[PDB]
Amino acid sequence: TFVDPVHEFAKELDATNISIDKVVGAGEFGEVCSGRLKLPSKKEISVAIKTLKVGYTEKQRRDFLGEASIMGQFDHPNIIRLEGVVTKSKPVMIVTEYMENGSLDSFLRKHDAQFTVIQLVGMLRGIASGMKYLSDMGFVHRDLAARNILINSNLVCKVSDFPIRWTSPEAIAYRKFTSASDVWSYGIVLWEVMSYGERPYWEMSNQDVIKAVDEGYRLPPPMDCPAALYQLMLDCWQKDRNNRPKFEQIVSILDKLIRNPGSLKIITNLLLD
Repeated sequence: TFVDPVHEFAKELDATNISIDKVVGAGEFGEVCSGRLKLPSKKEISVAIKTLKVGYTEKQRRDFLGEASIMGQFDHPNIIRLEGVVTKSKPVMIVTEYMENGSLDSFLRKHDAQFTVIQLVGMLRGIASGMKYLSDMGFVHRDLAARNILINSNLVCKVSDFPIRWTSPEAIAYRKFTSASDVWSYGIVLWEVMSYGERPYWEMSNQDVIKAVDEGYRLPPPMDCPAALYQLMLDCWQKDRNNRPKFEQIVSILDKLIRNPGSLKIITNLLLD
């Protein structure tokens, strides 16, 4: 079980063991970079590093480290791993799993139509597995989107980041956030992946995204989308949250498609469903 919140769930790292190799850019609370971490066993691994800006407010420190207090509760191959934090020296740091290929949406946009359907299904299965664990822990993510999934050198996708286009109708209507609203979001991620990082609902007015979805309109099948995967999207997007599949069912559906890849050969403006 997830507990709503830092040293209970995060290792305090010795800064001597951290080296910075590359500055990536600015983040919400400070800089973002990558480098190397020397583990207690002397093994050296690549890591993502983010720092808290100099002259931070106490609120900024709390919100920054709050990420680590959440992330550190999870240990799963499809959830970004927290290596630890540095708080006893400044700048304050959060050190996480290095993901060579960055955010999934931007990665797929660079590779439009360049992966096999089985490669894409593997990415999607990883995301679903991570979400099955999060939901098993009672954690509702509320921001599940391809931009919040990171992808490593071997194309393994992992949930990271601990709005309207990704949010279920009931969560928009009255803030009813449940694991079933995360399943809705997963359906949107599924569309994002099969579309190679197209923006869900493009740049439709937010009011129109809300109204169209409420009226029963759904995102159309991506080009060359397997029927099985478009149906899975529609199932994730059921108006009645009780009729959406559970994450365990989504994982099982994708596993069957991986086991029977011939199934993917059956191929399927908003569409009224």
